[PDB]
Amino acid sequence: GPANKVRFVTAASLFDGHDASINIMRRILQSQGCEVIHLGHNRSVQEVVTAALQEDVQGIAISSYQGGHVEYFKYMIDLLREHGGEHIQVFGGGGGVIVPDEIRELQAYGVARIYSPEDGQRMGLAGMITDMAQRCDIDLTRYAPTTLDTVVAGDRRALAQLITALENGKADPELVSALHAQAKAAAVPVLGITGTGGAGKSSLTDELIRRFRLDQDDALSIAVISIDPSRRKSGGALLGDRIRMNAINHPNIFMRSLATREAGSEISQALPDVIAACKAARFDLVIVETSGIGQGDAAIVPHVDLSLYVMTPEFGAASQLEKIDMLDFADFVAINKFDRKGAQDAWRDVAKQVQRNREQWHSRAEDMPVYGTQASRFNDDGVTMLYQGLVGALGARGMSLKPGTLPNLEGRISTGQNVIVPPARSRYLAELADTVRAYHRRVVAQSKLARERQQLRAAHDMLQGAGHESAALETLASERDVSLGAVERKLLAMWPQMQQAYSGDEYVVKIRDKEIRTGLISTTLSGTKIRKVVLPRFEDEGEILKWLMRENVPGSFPYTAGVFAFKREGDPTRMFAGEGDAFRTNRRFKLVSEGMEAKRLSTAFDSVTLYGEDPHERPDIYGKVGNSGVSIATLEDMKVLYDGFDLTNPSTSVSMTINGPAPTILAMFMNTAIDQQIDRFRADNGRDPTADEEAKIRAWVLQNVRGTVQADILKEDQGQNTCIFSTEFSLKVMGDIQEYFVHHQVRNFYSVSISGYHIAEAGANPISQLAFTLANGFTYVEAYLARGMHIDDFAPNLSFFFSNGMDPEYSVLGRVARRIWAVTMRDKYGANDRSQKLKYHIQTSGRSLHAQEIDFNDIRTTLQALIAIYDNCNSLHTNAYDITTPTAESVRRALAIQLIINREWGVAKCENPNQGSFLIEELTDLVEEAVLQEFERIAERGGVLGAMETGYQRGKIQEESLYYEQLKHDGTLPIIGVNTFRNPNGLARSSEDEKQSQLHRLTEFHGAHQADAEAMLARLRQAVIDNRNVFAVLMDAVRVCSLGQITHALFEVGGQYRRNM
Amino acid sequence: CKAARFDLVIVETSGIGQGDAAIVPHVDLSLYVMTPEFGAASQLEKIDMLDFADFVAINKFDRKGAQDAWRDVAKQVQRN
Amino acid sequence: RTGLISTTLSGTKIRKVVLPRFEDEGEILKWLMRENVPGSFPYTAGVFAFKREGDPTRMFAGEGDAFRTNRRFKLVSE
Repeated sequence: GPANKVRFVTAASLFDGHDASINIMRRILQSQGCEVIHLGHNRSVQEVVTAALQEDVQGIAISSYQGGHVEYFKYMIDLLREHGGEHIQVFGGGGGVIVPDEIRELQAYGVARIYSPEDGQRMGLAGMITDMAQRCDIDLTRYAPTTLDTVVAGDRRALAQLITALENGKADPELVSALHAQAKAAAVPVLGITGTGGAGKSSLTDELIRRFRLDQDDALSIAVISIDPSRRKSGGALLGDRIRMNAINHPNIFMRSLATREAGSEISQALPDVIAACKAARFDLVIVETSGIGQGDAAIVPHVDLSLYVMTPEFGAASQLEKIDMLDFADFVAINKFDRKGAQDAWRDVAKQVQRNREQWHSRAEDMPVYGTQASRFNDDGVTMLYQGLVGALGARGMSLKPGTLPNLEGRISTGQNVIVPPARSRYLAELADTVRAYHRRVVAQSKLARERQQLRAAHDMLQGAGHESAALETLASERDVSLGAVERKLLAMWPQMQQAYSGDEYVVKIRDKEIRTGLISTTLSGTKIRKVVLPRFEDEGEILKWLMRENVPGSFPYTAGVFAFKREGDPTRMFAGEGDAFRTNRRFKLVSEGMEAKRLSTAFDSVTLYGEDPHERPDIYGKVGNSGVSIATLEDMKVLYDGFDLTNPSTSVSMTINGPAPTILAMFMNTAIDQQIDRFRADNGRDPTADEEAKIRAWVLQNVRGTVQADILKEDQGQNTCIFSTEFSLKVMGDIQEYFVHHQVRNFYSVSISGYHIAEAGANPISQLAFTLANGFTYVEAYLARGMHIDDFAPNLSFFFSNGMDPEYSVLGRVARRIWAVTMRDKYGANDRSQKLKYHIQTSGRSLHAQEIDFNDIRTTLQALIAIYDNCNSLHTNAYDITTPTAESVRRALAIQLIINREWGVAKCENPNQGSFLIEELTDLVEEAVLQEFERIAERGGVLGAMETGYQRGKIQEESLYYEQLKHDGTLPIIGVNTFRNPNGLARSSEDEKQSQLHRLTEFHGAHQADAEAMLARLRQAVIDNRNVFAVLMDAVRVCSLGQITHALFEVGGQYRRNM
Repeated sequence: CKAARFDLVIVETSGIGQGDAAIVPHVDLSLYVMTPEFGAASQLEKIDMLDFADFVAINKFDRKGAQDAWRDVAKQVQRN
Repeated sequence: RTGLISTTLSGTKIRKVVLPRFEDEGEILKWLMRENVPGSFPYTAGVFAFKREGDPTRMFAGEGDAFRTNRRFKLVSE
């Protein structure tokens, strides 16, 4: 029970994906009656400190679930003691990450308060909350400014103390009326923004602020005040509107979040005084967001100079406008979230209604200053049109403003252009599932017809063999012969030869002009001859054809037995290695790639690079520099990293793991590949290669461009929820660079990486993982199809990665996926078979893999590998902790297992370990049906776009985790070594000097490009404004810009993700 | 209405806001009507009358997301 | 009466033994003559039609004199 209004802040550290615990914590806090401004996850320390200082909050709540917090705590304490934040309480708690030794270190350091897991369990959360709240009983009235110097200068701390005085009424009322007089002499613009809270008005304000920043060159002093209703029961409120604001990145731009603090009134009673304070604070513009509005309230309109109303297409009947007197006084009206149906009709109706109200029959209703807009889509045309209309109104309102530097885009309606998804394309998933059903139906029908024909045939033969002359038999047989389908009859016709061709001990293939004859006989120690693939030996043809249609031989559509007709011959020991600087990594490569014919390198990076984070003098990342991955600053670092390794060699394979800035790294890789050849030719000639030599190098690189990239932006959004770029724009860039590749006929490189590894590690049931992956891949196909690209051109290069768990579902799941994939390619699009064949990678179980009794987990992994061997996996992966070092002991065990599979298993010499079992096919079909059902469920939910928009997969993983953990705790789930058979008896760091050297290299790169930095910025902005294929611009910018600069520019353009959910 | 020996009395409220719950003490039971479109789920913290509505109805079940709306609102009132 | 349905974590119904669903009867008879259900002649699929339900910890134990062996059994067969 605080005497005053207490303000608290909860937030998560940078690079944090898990915030549900802090979410429930903040729920309890606001339930207690605490006013909290939460900033979500991955928030800059400087940004959070600035926000807290400008908002003048009383307490700070911290949840540190990822470690490394100590730097942030120390820096924040130093800054608070530096900027008068010692009296502002700071509280933290992050579970068991803080070791009790670390707890003692923090306590002796001088931390305000750290909550131990033992303390959290014993004392309880409510008691701690009450203790803190009663502890925050501090008087801020002594902090109120006594003079007018701070107010005139614009000290927003002084203005916040003034707001507190207004709340307490302790301000000198004569001084307040004098402030009103000063505002009357000032008269700076005040914009009233009216509409429902959280509808997207924050995104609109963010985009408009960004537009004004770019047009007027960051020259606007913007003061923002938000008033929100107070929960009459609790008395507190969560000021969750500043959180969506991200374009406030300017010291002279200020924002304040406030409550109504009135039991009956929905607005603050001192709001005009706040307006006068902002006007006298020498702010070039004041923007106000209203609270939850009713029907006939129009109190804010006379208190502001311009009125802006926010509306949505959903408003009920058109007669609901007959009761909105607020709209009778709204100077500007905008229809928010134009993505829903009927929006254009409603716009026409409202325009007609306004025309009737104003009796302006001589004017055009569509020309009225009311626009329909969709806030979620970036670069919205209606947003630019409304900004232009606002500029025109300000000119009409007599606003001395700098001339517009932006092109004058015409119109009044956002057209939804650059919409990757075709609006109608959507329910494609149900279409595909129905196609699968129809394929099954047709297969059954054809099998039945062919069986009937065969039965009639043999019956006639026996009867004609019995001597009886019956002409009805041949007529009836012919009735089925024409009924028999042509393609099936062709497949029916092929049975005798292939049956005989594979009956022998050796298969011969005269390929092109040469011949490929390979023996088919395998011999055991007892001398028994083993055919590698043995076919069913049935007599009746109906079931034969049914099998063939449903299950062909390997290498035959739909490649159910695998894509490759015969097993690959052969040690693809993947060389995954990377840490520290270039020198250590190159030494390690020399260790691994010493005298190796085929270079198969796998490259990992630190999250700082994986997040595209520029190295910074802030210690927040300093402990993370060179940790768990190589931090790259410039192209030369990569070129040195690739010194002495002939990447143009066809046996040289490199697999790098990054998703977001991956095109930038690929551009750098192209630079390195070209530079190697150019420098070699220059040394070979003692002269610079000419433009003809440049074109020759270009064509040669296009010929020999080979590589693998582990990029998947989507999966970060599914499990980390840390994505920063709009996935729409990211996939647009993906399409642009893919278009470059097609235009450049890139044929040997691989950049797409679709996986379920984090999906599987999330605890996702395999069926859902499969279905979601299929949806994502086919939506990618549609997007590329929405790009007007031939399906067959890029499908062969499309890649997949899977993780294999324990359930009996995993037994055939890969085969089912292969079977459905081919028919999806064939029926819907009919791309060439080379596109229809699937390539994939398989990973063992990681979710069931645990340090708790890993010894038996190894034997479980044996079972895991069993199926993938029977499933004939083309690529098997065993997870590496690279956390503890992935020691060579595990690799020794895994390679031993692989060799045992390859040789020691005689059953492995067969190539059809699963064909025949009725259990197998029944499991297959039931799994098929279940996957279809899930597809229909997601298709019925508004497609992948809606499922991601609302968080469908979030609920999926939540339910799966809850059910699994309940089975685990109940003991119903039997677990070896945990729930059963209990035991009767029972870190790489880089020197800071290396980081400083790399930082010096990067700054020298900046110093090499500081004079030409303006040219690079202009080039970037030219790429930005036209919304073209940026990679063309990126091809040269990478040579003159660091990746951190690129990310900064991408965030500056407005591509930053706003936590608006 | 009560003294007129009327067996059941029905009242339709006028325009409402976020926190006003004035009619609830003036009535024996409380009923609210809502629609599937709700913007963010945080707006439930704005509806103080939701903490006191004896009954709630989600009109126009036709729009998408209404079922997940049921799930989330049911969880929210469960926590309430 | 013994249930034939088995349930997995995903709730999938599993029949412990599933016969072929062939259409022709000749190959059906061929199989039945060559392979019957468990508990049917010639019991290729095992004598017991249904799997034994159950802890076969065989106590292999003997060494030394009678007294030491009996103490060992006391340890094992307590």
